[PDB]
Amino acid sequence: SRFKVSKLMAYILRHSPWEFGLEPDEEGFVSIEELVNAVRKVYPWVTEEYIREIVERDEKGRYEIRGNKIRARYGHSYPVILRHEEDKESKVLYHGTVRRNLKGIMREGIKPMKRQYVHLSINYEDAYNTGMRHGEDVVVLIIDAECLRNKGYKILKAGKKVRIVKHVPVDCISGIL
Ligand SMILES: Nc1ncnc2c1ncn2[C@@H]1O[C@H](COP(=O)(O)O[C@H]2[C@@H](OP(=O)(O)O)[C@H](n3cnc4c(N)ncnc43)O[C@@H]2COP(=O)(O)O[C@H]2[C@@H](O)[C@H](n3cnc4c(N)ncnc43)O[C@@H]2CO)[C@@H](O)[C@H]1O
Ligand SMILES: [Cl-]
Ligand SMILES: [Cl-]
Ligand SMILES: [Cl-]
Ligand SMILES: [K+]
Ligand SMILES: [K+]
Repeated sequence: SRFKVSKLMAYILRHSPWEFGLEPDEEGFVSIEELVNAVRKVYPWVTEEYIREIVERDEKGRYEIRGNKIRARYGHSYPVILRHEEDKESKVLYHGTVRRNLKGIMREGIKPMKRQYVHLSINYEDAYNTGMRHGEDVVVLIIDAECLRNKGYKILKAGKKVRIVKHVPVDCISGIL
């Protein structure tokens, strides 16, 4: 299924490419031809044409292809430089988290966990679903993205829904849902 193969693509591209003999460049890209060979170790019926269709059809825009190179657009657990197109349009974004985090966030703003980027969403629904990852008592923070930009921070379009930024200062949080 596309779900099973996409789930494995995400794992390879975000988390364990070396396990499959792949060497991502500094931007997270691997050869799509070698990715087929890697995926075929689990699902031998996969074709390059199939992986390309998965990228084209993916609901979240999880993947990016340029020529012979493919990457996950977000979510990597190893260091990547992601020079995505800037979101200069969004006025308000959302960040899902757990209530226990409010104290630190109110003191220090939203910081990225493993350096790199803080994840934001354009939808309140996606942000809540995201916060459920870290526990039951989820709150969604409203982010004034205009304020963020004016403080000098670039918000980048990492997927159809996901937005990434280096840090969110406390002053840029306009509400809690
Ligand atoms: N044993 C493993 N444990 C943990 N991680 C593993 C494992 N093995 C490989 N990994 C990779 O290690 C990364 C983890 O961390 P993470 O990078 O943050 O990725 C998240 C998501 O990434 P994303 O959607 O935000 O882009 C990513 N993910 C989700 N959907 C994806 C897609 N279509 N294509 C590519 N990736 C997708 O799976 C991750 C979980 O997310 P979660 O939504 O809680 O679980 C989904 C579903 O699995 C789950 N569910 C249960 N049953 C069914 C069912 N019958 N049908 C459909 N869903 C079902 O019910 C939740 C609702 O969707 C990921 O790469 C993993 O593949
Ligand atoms: Cl393996
Ligand atoms: Cl990321
Ligand atoms: Cl909590
Ligand atoms: K990647
Ligand atoms: K921006």
